[PDB]
Amino acid sequence: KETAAAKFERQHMDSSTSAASSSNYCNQMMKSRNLTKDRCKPVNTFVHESLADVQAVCSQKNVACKNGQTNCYQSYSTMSITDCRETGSSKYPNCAYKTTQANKHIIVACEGNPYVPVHFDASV
Repeated sequence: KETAAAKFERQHMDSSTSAASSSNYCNQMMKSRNLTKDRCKPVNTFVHESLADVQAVCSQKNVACKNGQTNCYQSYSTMSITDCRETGSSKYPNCAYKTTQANKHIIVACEGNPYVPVHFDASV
C-alpha cells in the first residue's frame, strides 16, 4: 500500500538539492525511489522545491491535462526540476538515464480532500 499523494512524493519530489548537479543523479534517484523495480520507467521528473510550494500548485493556473481531464494545474512560477530519460543502451535491470536540469513551470494533476498532487503531467 501507499496513498496517491505519498507515491507522488516518492516519484516526483526531491527537495534536497537546488539542482541535480552532474550526470549521475537520474541513474541513482530512479533506483533509490523504486522507479526501476519491475521495468525501467522511461521518463520521470523530479521537482526541487518545497512540499508546500508544489502542493500550492493545486490552487494555481487550471489547465487541461494531456489525457483530457480538467484537474491539472500549472505553476505560476518556474521551479527547479530534473528530467530523467531512459537511454537507448539501457537494459533492465541496469537502467540508464540522461539527467537534464532545467527551470520550467510544472503541470500536476491534483485530487482528493485534501486536494493535493497525485500525477506529474508536464513541464513547460
